[PDB]
Amino acid sequence: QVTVIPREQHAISRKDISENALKVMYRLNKAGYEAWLVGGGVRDLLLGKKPKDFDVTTNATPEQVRKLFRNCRLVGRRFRLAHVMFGPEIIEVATFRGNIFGSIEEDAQRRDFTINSLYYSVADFTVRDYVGGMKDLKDGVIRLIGNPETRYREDPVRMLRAVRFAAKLGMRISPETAEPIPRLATLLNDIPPAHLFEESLKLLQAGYGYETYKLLCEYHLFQPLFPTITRYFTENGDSPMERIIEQVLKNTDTRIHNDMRVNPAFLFAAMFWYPLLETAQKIAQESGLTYHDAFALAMNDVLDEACRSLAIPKRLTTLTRDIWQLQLRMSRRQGKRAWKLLEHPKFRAAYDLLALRAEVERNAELQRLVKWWGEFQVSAPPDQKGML
Amino acid sequence: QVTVIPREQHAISRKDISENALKVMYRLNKAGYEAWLVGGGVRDLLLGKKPKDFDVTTNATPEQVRKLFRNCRLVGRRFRLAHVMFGPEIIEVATFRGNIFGSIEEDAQRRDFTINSLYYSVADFTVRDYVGGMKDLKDGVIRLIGNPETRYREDPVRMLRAVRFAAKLGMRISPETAEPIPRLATLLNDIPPAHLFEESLKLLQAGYGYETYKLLCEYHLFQPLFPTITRYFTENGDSPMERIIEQVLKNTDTRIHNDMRVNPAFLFAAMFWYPLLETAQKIAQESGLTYHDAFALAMNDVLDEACRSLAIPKRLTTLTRDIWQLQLRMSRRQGKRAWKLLEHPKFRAAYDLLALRAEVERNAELQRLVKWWGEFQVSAPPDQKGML
Ligand SMILES: [Mg+2]
Ligand SMILES: [Mg+2]
Repeated sequence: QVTVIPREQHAISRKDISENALKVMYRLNKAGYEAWLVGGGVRDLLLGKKPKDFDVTTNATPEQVRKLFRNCRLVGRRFRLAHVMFGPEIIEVATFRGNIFGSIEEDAQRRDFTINSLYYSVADFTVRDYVGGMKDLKDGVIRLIGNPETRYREDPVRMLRAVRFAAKLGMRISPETAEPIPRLATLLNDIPPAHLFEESLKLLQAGYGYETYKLLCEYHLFQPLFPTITRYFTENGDSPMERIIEQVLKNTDTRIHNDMRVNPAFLFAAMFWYPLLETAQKIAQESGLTYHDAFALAMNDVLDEACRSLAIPKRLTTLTRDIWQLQLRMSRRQGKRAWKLLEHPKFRAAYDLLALRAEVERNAELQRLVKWWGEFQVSAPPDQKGML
Repeated sequence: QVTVIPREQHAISRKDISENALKVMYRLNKAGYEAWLVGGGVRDLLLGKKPKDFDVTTNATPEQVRKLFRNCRLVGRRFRLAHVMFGPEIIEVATFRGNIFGSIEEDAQRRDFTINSLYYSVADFTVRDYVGGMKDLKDGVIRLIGNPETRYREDPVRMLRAVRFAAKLGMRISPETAEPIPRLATLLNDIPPAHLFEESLKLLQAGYGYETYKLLCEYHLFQPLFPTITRYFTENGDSPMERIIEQVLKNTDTRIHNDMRVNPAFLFAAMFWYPLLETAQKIAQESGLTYHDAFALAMNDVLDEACRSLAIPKRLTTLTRDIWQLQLRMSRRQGKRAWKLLEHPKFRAAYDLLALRAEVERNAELQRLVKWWGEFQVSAPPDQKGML
């Protein structure tokens, strides 16, 4: 058991890679308080990689953190936890917890996993490890902190997080941490769908999506979130839907690493596609009506019951409705309206779906439509005219 | 002589082809004033096409108009002319003019051209013609009202208008109205660059551009507006600049006849391109700087001289510079920095310009970066990955 690591034993964590929340700590340190660097950032630093956040903690009460910074720009609210602003770097300043506000050792125990629970002191260049930490981090192990059994019951979402970190760093989940998930997964249904929607994005949409879906599938965590989707999985292994989902995820992933921006309205529009299509089949051959009005129904429903687990915001659903709408429109080869279409704000997305639709089905009459719209959109107006 | 023409014998501008700004004439009629439809609208109606506006004129004081329409959504300001709103519809309601104002006939005289000064009443279905009006309409003639010489001096923009209508409608400028133009052309230099900008757009961007240019050139009206460009014309008639200024105008025109949003800042960035290219190279030898630094100066230069005639908005000058800059970036066979580029807001315009640049110079080198970028921009991240 090693509770304090000296800077000369702990990987660089060189004071010079800490941007300047340094100013935020030195200020506290000057005032008879303690300033520690917790969680995400301090993990990464030890890891070698570049911190994306810098969060700090202190034995200073939240009203004591208030006075010391009444002159600075403090962004809003939140019990405990204060928000400091430079600009394109905001710094989180949280008071230790335990009756309510306690010690560093106390605070370490209410933190979900090991590595995300290392602490750094500018004041002593030491990192504090009241937990597995340093070893877990070295061995590459996502270990939970209290008794898995009970923690997952208090906050089930911890279970999702477990996988998420599992995929983003190349690490494995501790056996005792792993055992309970498949049994307890269903517990995510007692979760406010909104909260789930956030974690759906943190999982797929943060550029690890593919590896995180593999892990979400291997622990039956995928199913409580996307029941409309699980249902159309197949024994064989790789139907058209099961291919698209992999692909859109690998791509959504590639875009993030090349630093593109990305549409979440898209990722859903892709994944629920084939289900929408299936529901269009049954809706038409049964209860016989036109394919158009049928399809329209399939949307409301697919989206209704999906929106029953994740709470997709009215905004995204409505763009999705459009990316699907375009799928039909683009299908019928025709003229004049084409300009009207190319103009559509969600066109770029709609094209990228048709892209997938044709890659996965390997249906060459789509890949046909795909070359046509490919050329119609990079082509200049005299030739655009000639294509109709 | 032939001053009042009845519903049957006029190309029945049928009461049914008036947008319910009929509701606004009615309140005026019902209330004891008369109310007539003028110009823009009544001209297109008699011609058959769908009007783009409906302006009504009345003999109510601007003060009496203000009172009668209190219950209404009347958008403010501007002596005389009064404005009324509905949905996507605004209805211009101006008093007649003449101490200041008086009889319908007194008004017809301060209007610039014949055809735009026909009057229609829904109260009688008669159109009043107190000028060549009807006959000129039939004959296909833009004819100034009073004494050309005097009027063009009173307002030089009447000159541009004349050439604009000439081009948009398909008709000839009457002799007595054409003679003074080439002489008085310069007169435009005495006018705020603001106005010249406004009108510069009604001429080239309204989707008649090309024809309106063939005219602006044939009347030495082009030069006062684009000193910088005129200077670069060539007797041959086939320099790459001249080709481009034609093409871009044609293309802009096509865009407008297929209801596309058109970019103002593109147009300019296309015309001045070659003057920018030229002023650049001259700065390159005349004063041995790197080409990259040279260029940015040349941008500054080309822009102030043009700003010296047209009051181009700081808004649109930023966009233009950006479109041009991208022209260097896209030339370097850039690697992974490309993703960032693909993302630029302006990239579509930059691309559309590299587009032309290849088409007019009939260069193969460039024609390649066009085929390349054409693909990289529609490909999927797998494919796209590869290309780099
Ligand atoms: Mg944070
Ligand atoms: Mg008007």
